[PDB]
Amino acid sequence: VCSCRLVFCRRTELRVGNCLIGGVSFAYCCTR
Amino acid sequence: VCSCRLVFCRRTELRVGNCLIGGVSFAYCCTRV
Repeated sequence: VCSCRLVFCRRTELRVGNCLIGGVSFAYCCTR
Repeated sequence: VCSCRLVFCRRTELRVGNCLIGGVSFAYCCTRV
C-alpha cells in the first residue's frame, strides 16, 4: 500500500516517488 | 483510498493531483472514503 505523506515515509515504507496535490509536494511512500 | 493511475481516474474516483514516479506523471485518483 502507498500513500502521499507531507514529509517522510514510515520506517516500513520506501519513497517510490512524489505527489503534487493542491500546489503542495509530498513523498510518495509504499510498503515493500 | 488513492491510487496512481496512468491517464484516467476510475468513475468512482476524483482526480486530486499527480504522482511523479520514475520520471513519469500519473493522475492521483481518490475515492470519497
